[PDB]
Amino acid sequence: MKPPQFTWAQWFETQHINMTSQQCTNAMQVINNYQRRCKNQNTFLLTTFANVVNVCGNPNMTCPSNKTRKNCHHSGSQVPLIHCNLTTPSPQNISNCRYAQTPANMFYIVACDNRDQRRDPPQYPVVPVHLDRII
Repeated sequence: MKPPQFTWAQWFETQHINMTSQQCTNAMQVINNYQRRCKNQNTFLLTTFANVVNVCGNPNMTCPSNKTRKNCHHSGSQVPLIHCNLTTPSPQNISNCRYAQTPANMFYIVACDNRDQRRDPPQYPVVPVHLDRII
């Protein structure tokens, strides 16, 4: 579900950090134009990539979405976030998909992995790769 020019960390940043508009309909155009389908729902955390990287330094826990993975990490604090929900599909014309937006303040659990050796910047050896749950 990730376009080939992205590492997992870059796709995480594109889907969950870089909300290019405060309006979900506009912000989701980026994700949808890249992945070639209107995503039914998506969460943008109102935080920085660096903050999430530091959450990767919190204790490892089981990933709620996968009882077999132990590469997840719970945020220390709640953050503001915007959850986008598709209201008007448009599979033949992705730019016309419309979304609702729901603001919330919640903790987050992210899966983190070692960076992509060839393509992720050496600045961050450990990077977030999935938004597993918001709580």
